[PDB]
Amino acid sequence: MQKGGVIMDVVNAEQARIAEEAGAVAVMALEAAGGVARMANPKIVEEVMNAVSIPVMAKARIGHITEARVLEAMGVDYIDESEVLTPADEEYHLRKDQFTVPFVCGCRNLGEAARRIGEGAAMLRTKGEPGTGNIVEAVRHMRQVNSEVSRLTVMNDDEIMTFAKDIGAPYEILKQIKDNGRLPVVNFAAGGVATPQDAALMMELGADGVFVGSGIFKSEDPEKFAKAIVQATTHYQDYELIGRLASEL
Amino acid sequence: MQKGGVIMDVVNAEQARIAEEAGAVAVMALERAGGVARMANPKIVEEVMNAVSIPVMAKARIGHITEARVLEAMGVDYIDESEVLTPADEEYHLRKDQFTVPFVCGCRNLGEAARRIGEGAAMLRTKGEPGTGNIVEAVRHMRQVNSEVSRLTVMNDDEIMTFAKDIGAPYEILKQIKDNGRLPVVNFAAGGVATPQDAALMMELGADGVFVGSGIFKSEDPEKFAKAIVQATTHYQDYELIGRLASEL
Amino acid sequence: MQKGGVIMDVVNAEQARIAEEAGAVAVMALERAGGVARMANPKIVEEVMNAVSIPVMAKARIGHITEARVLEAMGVDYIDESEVLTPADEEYHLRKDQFTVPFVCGCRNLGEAARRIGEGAAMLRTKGEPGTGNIVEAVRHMRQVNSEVSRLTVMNDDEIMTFAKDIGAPYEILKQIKDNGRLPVVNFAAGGVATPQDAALMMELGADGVFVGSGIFKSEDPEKFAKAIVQATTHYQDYELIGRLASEL
Amino acid sequence: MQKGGVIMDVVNAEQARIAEEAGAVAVMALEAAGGVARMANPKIVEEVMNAVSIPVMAKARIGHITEARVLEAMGVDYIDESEVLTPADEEYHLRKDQFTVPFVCGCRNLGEAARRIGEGAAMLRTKGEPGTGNIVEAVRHMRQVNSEVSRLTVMNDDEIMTFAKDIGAPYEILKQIKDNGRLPVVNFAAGGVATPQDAALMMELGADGVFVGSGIFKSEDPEKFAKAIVQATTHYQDYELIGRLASEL
Amino acid sequence: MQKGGVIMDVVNAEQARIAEEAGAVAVMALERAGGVARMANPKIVEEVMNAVSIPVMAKARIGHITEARVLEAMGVDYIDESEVLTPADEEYHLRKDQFTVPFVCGCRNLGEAARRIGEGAAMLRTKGEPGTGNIVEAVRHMRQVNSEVSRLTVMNDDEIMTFAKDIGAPYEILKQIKDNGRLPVVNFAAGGVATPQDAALMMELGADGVFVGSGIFKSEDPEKFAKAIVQATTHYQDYELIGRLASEL
Ligand SMILES: [Cl-]
Ligand SMILES: [Cl-]
Repeated sequence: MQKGGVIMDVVNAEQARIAEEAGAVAVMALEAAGGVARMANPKIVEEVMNAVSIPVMAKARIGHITEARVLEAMGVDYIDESEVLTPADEEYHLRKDQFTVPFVCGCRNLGEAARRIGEGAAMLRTKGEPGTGNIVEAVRHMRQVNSEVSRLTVMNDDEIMTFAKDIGAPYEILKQIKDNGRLPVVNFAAGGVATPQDAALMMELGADGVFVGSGIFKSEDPEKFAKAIVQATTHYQDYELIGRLASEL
Repeated sequence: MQKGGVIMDVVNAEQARIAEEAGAVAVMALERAGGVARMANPKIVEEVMNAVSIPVMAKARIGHITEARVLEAMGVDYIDESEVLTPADEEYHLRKDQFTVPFVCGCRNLGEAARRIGEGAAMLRTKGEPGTGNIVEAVRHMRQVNSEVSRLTVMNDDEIMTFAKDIGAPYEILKQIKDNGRLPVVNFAAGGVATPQDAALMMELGADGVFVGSGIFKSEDPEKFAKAIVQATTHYQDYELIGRLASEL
Repeated sequence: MQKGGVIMDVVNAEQARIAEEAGAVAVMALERAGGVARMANPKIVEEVMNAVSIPVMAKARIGHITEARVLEAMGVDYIDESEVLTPADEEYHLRKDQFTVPFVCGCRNLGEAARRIGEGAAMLRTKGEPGTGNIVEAVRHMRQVNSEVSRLTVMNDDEIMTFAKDIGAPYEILKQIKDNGRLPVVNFAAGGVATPQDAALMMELGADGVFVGSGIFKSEDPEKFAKAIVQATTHYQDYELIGRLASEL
Repeated sequence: MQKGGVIMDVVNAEQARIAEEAGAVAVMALEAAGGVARMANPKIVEEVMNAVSIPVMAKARIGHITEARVLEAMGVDYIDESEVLTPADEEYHLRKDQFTVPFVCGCRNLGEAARRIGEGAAMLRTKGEPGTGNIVEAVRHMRQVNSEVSRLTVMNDDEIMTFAKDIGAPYEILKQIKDNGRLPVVNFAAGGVATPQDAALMMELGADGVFVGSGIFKSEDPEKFAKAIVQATTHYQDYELIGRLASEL
Repeated sequence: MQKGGVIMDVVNAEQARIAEEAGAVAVMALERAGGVARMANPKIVEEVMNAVSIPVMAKARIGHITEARVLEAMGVDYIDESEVLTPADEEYHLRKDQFTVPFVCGCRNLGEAARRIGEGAAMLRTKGEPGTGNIVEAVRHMRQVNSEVSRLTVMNDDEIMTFAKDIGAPYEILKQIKDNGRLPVVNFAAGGVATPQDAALMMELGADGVFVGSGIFKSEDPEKFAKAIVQATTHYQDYELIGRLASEL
């Protein structure tokens, strides 16, 4: 879809323009801790869409059918059934396959990833620890999903079903993963990316892109931090450029 | 009995008038950690009744026979044996069949629903989490009741009795539910409805109506907010109209 | 329905004739650690029916619809869904209301009694400890049912529902028991009756009749023993006659 | 496949001929308690196949690839990955989809049934308690599978995935069951069928046929018992004929 | 090192000759609740060596340095530090790298396999359940080792050390296994092989050979049975030939 890029969380049109100028592959509209966290007001989403030409994403509460249907009616590119917001259903997720708009979901293991894909998700990402600035949770989630997938690619067929039963995964999804040799969708790194070295590390661990952001607007030079993150996600093994960019922050 | 409507909590005559002008099917008279919560003063109920022509409802403490009989003598349309008030009897509910006025009660599963119906309740609603603005508990209760009813409609006869024994439901009530194919009374959504998307979501889950709290008057434009809630409860699948209405809140 | 009588377990035509001559109100056809206990062969039931003019009863495994339907097609008077046989369904009993022949079931408390009645049982009896000769369990079950019924007859209405919820009884059945002032069906004593004093004691506790096992034919004079059991079940307070009859055993 | 019939376990050519004369839809070749229970000698299977024209089945140890491949090379119609035999793999079942011969497996719940179907089973049956003559286990397994399937046919889509996760079932199998309205394969009753009334009961509970046998050869008139079981499996609601046939055993 | 062969347990010269005539790649000298199991008498080992030209193996107690050194001085080809004998050291195994003769050891997982290899073992085999005739434990051990090796071959480098730390394996041994892509020594199947189908199944699971116990001589035709075992271990996918050979046993 949009592999190799950086996704930023914007709060107005100015931050969206700064993101487009920095080289972000997509934007995420959002309005922070306390109370109930619901979807953003449609005016903010419409402003974010009118501000940039890059695809704009919006978050919806888990299991909230109406929020996702409203974001779909608005013409949003992708919808993020985000656990960042206060969930709406603590038992059942959205049946994203019944939707026209593609969906991105969070996961921490191959079981969660397979359950989200079977529910109709088009894109995946790590849950991480959003708002903490700590990359350890995203690292753990990425490494767990990748190790389980590597096991599944070289697992004996006779042992696949049991494996699913042990991790709560749909059998057909695991068979598809084994036949294709990798995840059928892209898996991004989200929650915890604070420095461009964090984005480079997540891309070195085998991520298909960086999803976290929001904090880039808090720096003394927000545009500089955004450009540094975007340039560190791409060509993540050029350490000299990474150090040079980090020196100017 | 008047399914598909919106019921609002009012505290004075002005709120009752505003709710009537918004298009609410009925009103609920209320007074206000909060100490002991009892029934409202009869003067406030009389004011609410004289303010609007729509049916007026009043809350009574659980198991408080005298409060309910007084509200019946006052001429209220429906009485809510509401757990939101400090209960008066923590072991037995009132014998609603021995009353002349209809009753609405809260429930979280088919067992509680059947226990309330067997006692003579004329209406049901989810308990939810009142005052929290989170529709999680209402969603959970509605889904649980709907799932147990779906079980009961297509269940073998030999397995009905034990089912009642396992859920504390009256046997004849469960047999009637199986024979009719649905609940004998309407089931509304209550506690947690914060946005028009929440009302549309509760109606999408199969509710027969929504109960709005006092937060509807907390908006900058309470009249517009109440109108949006009403217009979203009706035609709950028109997601474009829901998004348009929410853009103005 | 024929209250105050004695029911005897017979295995052939001679035993049925001897029980008829003793004055038993009905007979029970039987075949025999004992492996699996199923219904008796239809030939033995037909022999028992052709041997005596009194009503003949046959036992069926719990939840075994086919055994009960076969016994109904054979023309049996009553069917005993007896736990003394190896049960066929350990979760659900047969829907006795959907049958044409009346049923007698075992019970140890008002909850089991009400569950059996709600399923359509026409008669009740204590489970006891069959084959032990000890009337302890029959006494216990009879006293428990009588105590719970005495509670229910003089209990407040508001406390009925919870009571059902606490004992697994159908609400309408408990309401009917409260309104009528007694059990809707007769309750017999079964399992443990060894001496005529045991039958007189079960009748003193408020039973509507006694079920005699196979030990009645184990005496040196089986006819005299059966006659003593019958003469003690009737006029159970004539202690001098009971002692006289027991002196000859 | 072969719905409505009775399957018998034969040990030689004479019992297979008696089964074919009785009206069995298929035969099961077998050679009993103690030690290790493996597949039968190929000579016995070849004799059973040469004795009758009805399809012949053979049992293989669970997870034993070579035993099933040998039975497939022999030209056996169906293979029974039977838990009756001492298992060969206590973790992983055979991938029956990779086979040409159709497979029949045992199950006790919708989870096991879905795991067996996803593994490539063409036919199902209850595990029961083989060799005990007690129908209670088959009754429990049949009722559990049927109740879970009835739930699944009327379950909300948004709740399906979670349901699978709760029972360890493949998501696609459950979706297929919901879309078709029933199990995609036939579900037979096995283990415990001792009397023709047991077969009639299993068919009244919603089974697609009777699978248990073996014991029919132990009666005084084995041919008579076999004919009675075959006639009771078909037209299971003719209770008069069932009683007549049972009277002659 | 001589992969794909069959190793047989012999007790005299006649058994060694019969095993050689059957086509076994090597022989195992043995003597016999059974008290204490020690190494065999040197006279029996010398007899077995003089009887056949194939390589002869002898078992030694675990950690018994002197037994192994004596067997080395006797001129044995391979030594089996077999747990089937009563161990002499329950804490430490012998330093096989300090010996001149090659060693074969038992294992149940990659941890035990790596611990044995690091100590200098030249060959591996499953522990199984010797004397039971049940291939369950051999299947389990083989599948566990194969699964852990499949994990290790496609595992990230950063995750290797911890993996060793979590399984008690030497780090350099695991690195060598990852670099070579397979085990550094052959892994045989042992303990539980009862039928030629069992040998074919162990070879299908990826074993490098089978260890036959003493039951091969318990058949009515021991020579035919041993020939069938050998002919099934080789070309283990020719299921028609396996069935034909088994038909004669
Ligand atoms: Cl917070
Ligand atoms: Cl045994």
